[PDB]
Amino acid sequence: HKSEVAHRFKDLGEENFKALVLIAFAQYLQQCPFEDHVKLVNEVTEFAKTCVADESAENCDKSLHTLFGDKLCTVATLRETYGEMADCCAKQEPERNECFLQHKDDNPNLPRLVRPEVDVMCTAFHDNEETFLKKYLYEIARRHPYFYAPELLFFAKRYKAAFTECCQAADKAACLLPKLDELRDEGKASSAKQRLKCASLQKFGERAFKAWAVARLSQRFPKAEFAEVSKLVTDLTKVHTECCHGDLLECADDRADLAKYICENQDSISSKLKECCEKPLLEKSHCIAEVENDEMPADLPSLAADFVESKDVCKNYAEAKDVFLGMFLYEYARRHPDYSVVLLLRLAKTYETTLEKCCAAADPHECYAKVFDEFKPLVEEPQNLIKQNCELFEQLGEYKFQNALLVRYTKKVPQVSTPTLVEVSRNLGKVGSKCCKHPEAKRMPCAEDYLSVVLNQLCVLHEKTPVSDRVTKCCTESLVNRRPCFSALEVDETYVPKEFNAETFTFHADICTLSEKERQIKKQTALVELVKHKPKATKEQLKAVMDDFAAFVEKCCKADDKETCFAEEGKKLVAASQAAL
Ligand SMILES: O=C(O)[C@](F)(OC(F)(F)C(F)(F)C(F)(F)F)C(F)(F)F
Ligand SMILES: O=C(O)[C@](F)(OC(F)(F)C(F)(F)C(F)(F)F)C(F)(F)F
Ligand SMILES: CCCCCCCCCCCCCC(=O)O
Ligand SMILES: CCCCCCCCCCCCCC(=O)O
Ligand SMILES: CCCCCCCCCCCCCC(=O)O
Ligand SMILES: CCCCCCCCCCCCCC(=O)O
Ligand SMILES: [Br-]
Repeated sequence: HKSEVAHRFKDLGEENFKALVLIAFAQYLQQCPFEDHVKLVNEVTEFAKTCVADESAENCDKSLHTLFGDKLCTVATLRETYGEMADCCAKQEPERNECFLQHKDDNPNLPRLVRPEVDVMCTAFHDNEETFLKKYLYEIARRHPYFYAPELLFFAKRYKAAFTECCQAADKAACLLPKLDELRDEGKASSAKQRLKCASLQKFGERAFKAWAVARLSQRFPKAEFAEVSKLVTDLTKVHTECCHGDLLECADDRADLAKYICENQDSISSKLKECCEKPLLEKSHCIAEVENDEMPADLPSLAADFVESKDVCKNYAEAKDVFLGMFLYEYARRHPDYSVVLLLRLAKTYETTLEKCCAAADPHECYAKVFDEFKPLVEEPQNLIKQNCELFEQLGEYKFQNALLVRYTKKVPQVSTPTLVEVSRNLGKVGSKCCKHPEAKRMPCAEDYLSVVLNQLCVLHEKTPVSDRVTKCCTESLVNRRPCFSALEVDETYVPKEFNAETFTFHADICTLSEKERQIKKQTALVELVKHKPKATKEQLKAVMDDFAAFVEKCCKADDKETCFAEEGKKLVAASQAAL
C-alpha cells in the first residue's frame, strides 16, 4: 500500500485510531499535559484523513515510524523537558527510531492516581465522557509506557461499560466499585505478566521459552500435529522477541501476521477459533490468546510405546534430542490440559535426565524401563496441595483462609516486613478464592497463571530489599523449582521472638468506623505482629487470643462508652493474652 497511515485508519477506524495515537504519544511524552496530547492526536488524525482522500497527497507515502519521529521532534520543549531524547532528532532513520526506543522512561516520577468519589466520577462521565475516558487513558499510559497499546484500549472499553451501567443504578457504588477493583487487579496482573515474559526470554533463554510454548499450545490445540505446533512455536518466539524489543508497530504487525496464518489454517489447528477469526484485525490476536482449549482426539494411545518400549528410543533421541523431547512434551500436554506447564516441564526434564543417563549405559532399555514411575510423585505433590488448600478455604472463607496463610508464612519467614506479609497473604487467599471455584481440571492451570505473577513480584521486591537467603535461593532457582522451593520452606528455628510493644497491640474505637478492608488489614497486621512476638504459639493458643480479641471489638464497638472500653478492656485482653502465651 502507498500510504501506511491511510491503511491503518481504514483498518482500525477513526475512533480506535485516535485512542491508539493518544496512547502511543502518552507513553513517550509522559510529562506533557493532556491538552497538548489532544492537539497532537487531532493533527495526526486530520493528516490521516488527507491521505485517506488522496494516498498520493504530500507526506502520505512516509513511514508511520518516520511520521511519529517527526512529530516528537516538533515538540518545542523536548530538550528542556526530556534532555537526551531530543538528541535522537539529530540522527537519521532507522537510527532515530532505535534512539527513541532506548530513551523511554520506565519510572515516570508521577503522583499515584487517586480514585475519586463515585458521584464525582459519574458526574464527570455524564457531562464529558470522551474527555473523562481519554484523560484516564492518558494518565494510565504515561504511568505504564510498555503496556501493549491495543490491550490498554480494550481495558478502556471495559471501564466505559462499567460507568455506563453503574452510574444509572440505584446503589451506584455497590455496582461500580467492585468492577473498578476487578479491572485494576486484572490490569496490574497483565502489566506484570508482560514484563515477566520479556525478562524470562533474556534470563532463561529461547530454548526455555519454546518448551513452555510447545506445552501450552499442545494443551490448547491438541488435535494439531507436532509439526504445526512446532511451526506456531517458532513464529510465536519471533513475535515475543520483536515485541520485547519495544517497537509497537513491529510487534502489532508480527502478531497480526500470526493471527492471519492461524485463522487461514483452523482445520489444521483448532475448532474453537471461528469467532476470534471473524473479529476485526485489532482484536483477533487477543481473542486467539484467550481461546478455550479444543477437545483432544477421543482415543489416544499410551506414551510408553514410543517413549519407553520402542528399541529405537536412544536412536531417535540422538538424531535430534530437542525434537524428541518436544514430541514427548507435545504428547504429554495434549493429554493433560489439567496440568500446569511447569509440571509438564518437570516431567520432560526427568525423561531427558533419564535418557542422558541410560542411553550411554551398559543396558539402556532396562535402565529407563520404569521412567513413568518417576513422574507420579511429581504429579501428586501439586495435586494434593490444591485439594488440601481448596478444602481448608471452603471451611474458612477468604479472610480466615488469608489469616491461616498469614500464620503459616510469618512462621516460615518472620524477617519479612509486616506490610509485605499482609499483602502477599491476602493476594494468595484471592488466588485460592478464584481458582478453587474452577473445577479440579482447571485449578492447577488457574493457580499457575496467578502464582507466576504473585511470586515474581515477591522475588522482585526481595532483590531490592533482601531479608532471607532462603527466599533468595527459591527466587534464584530454576523457574520449574520456584514454587516447590517456597512450599518446602519450614518454620524458622533460628528467629528470635520480636520484643513486645504495647502500641502494636493498642486499639481505638476508630476501628469501628473503618471500612471492612481497612479493618481487616489492621487486624491482620496485628496477627502478623502477634506471631512475630510469640512464634512458638500453638494454633489452639492463637485461636484463643483471636477469639478473645474478636469478642473485645464487637463489645467495645457496641458500648455506650467506647473510647474507654477499648482502653480499659484492652489493657486486660493484652495482659491475659501475654500470659496464655
Ligand atoms: O505446578 C506448580 O508448581 C504450580 F506453580 O503451583 C501449584 F501446583 F498450583 C501449587 F502447587 F502452588 C498449588 F498449591 F497451587 F497446587 C502451578 F501453579 F504451576 F501448578
Ligand atoms: O504453594 C504454596 O505453599 C504457596 F503457599 O501457595 C499455595 F499454598 F499454593 C497457596 F496457598 F497460595 C494456594 F492458594 F495457591 F494454594 C506458595 F506461597 F508457596 F506459593
Ligand atoms: C485503562 C483505561 C482507563 C480509562 C478509564 C478509567 C476510568 C476509571 C478511573 C478511576 C480508576 C482509578 C484507578 C483505580 O481503580 O484505582
Ligand atoms: C520447538 C520444538 C523443540 C524446541 C523446544 C524443546 C526443548 C525440550 C525442553 C527440555 C528441557 C526442559 C527444561 C527447560 O528448558 O526449562
Ligand atoms: C503514529 C501513531 C501510530 C499508532 C498506531 C498504532 C497501531 C497499533 C494497532 C495494531 C493492531 C493490533 C494487531 C494485533 O495486536 O493483533
Ligand atoms: C501480646 C499481646 C497480643 C494482644 C492480643 C491481640 C492480638 C489479636 C490480633 C489478631 C486478631 C485476629 C483478627 C480476627 O480473628 O478476626
Ligand atoms: Br520486605
